[PDB]
Amino acid sequence: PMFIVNTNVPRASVPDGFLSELTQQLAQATGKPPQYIAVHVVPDQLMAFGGSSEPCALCSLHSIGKIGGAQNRSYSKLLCGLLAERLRISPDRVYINYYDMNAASVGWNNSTFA
Amino acid sequence: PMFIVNTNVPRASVPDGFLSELTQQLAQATGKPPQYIAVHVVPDQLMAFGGSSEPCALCSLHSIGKIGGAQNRSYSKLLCGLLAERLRISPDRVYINYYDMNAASVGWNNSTFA
Amino acid sequence: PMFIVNTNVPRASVPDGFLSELTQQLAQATGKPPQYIAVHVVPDQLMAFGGSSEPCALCSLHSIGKIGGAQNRSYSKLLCGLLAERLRISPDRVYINYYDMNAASVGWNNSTFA
Repeated sequence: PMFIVNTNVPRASVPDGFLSELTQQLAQATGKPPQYIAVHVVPDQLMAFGGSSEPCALCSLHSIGKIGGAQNRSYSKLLCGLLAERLRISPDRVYINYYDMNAASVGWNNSTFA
Repeated sequence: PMFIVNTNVPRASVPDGFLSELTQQLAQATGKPPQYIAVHVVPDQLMAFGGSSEPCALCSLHSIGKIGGAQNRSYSKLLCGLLAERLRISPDRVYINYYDMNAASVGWNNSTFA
Repeated sequence: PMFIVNTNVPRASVPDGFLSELTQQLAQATGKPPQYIAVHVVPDQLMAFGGSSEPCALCSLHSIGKIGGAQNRSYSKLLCGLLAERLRISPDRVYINYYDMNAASVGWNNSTFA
């Protein structure tokens, strides 16, 4: 899975160990070994949520499988809990787009997950 | 909801108020309360459009409702005028990807819209 | 075609000519007019891959056609090749998402393709 977080929160508020924690949490959550998990955090973004520049985040989770109505509902719970606790962002100022990638459409090591 | 602009134009030339203006124009355009609208602007990006480095833009629009062939045509006129006027970007140097999102695949406030 | 590269490699390591290089080679690989291909590179990113912070890349290739099982496979060799050769990233620490874009859902110059 690939998890990306874009936020207007300044880099300095991102705690030491945040990428480590997202990896471990997401691995336990999707059931995938952590080795396949990529994490990208982008701090200091311009962005606005209701024409308001209060702390917010726009995230996305891509995965070959493990995406679904029930599943995504659990992930919002997990992910929004972390941004709240770790970065102090209100959950209702957080959007997370979920993507169910087809294996043939993910290139990895000079080829794709055929 | 969810509008992103990646551009090589300098940060110093993105007008203050650009985010609010986008917020308002999109609210009108999509008939979605401005409150549901999130906007992200990324200036100073490396990027190139047709081999060339003159100002260019790569945007994407994600909305649960309101996406579709004819509508997208209007979104393009609206978005191209805005970038051309506010950022001095030429309309032929702009791509905008449109994404109709299923409510189950969008998380907000500890849950998803399904 | 639009190609984005997100990597933790320092900006100072992106060789001059990299964007032209990618433009040239993608045009050839996809056989599409180079004047139509945008390239976006983003260095110095907070990324983790398999829990590690060693060099890695999260890329994307959006294209109206020219995308499918086999081609994605060759795009990967070519792309992972370039990245390894210029940015010294190991191909097994590179993910590339392929998005077969639907014309009508891509905006450019005040309208949409098809």
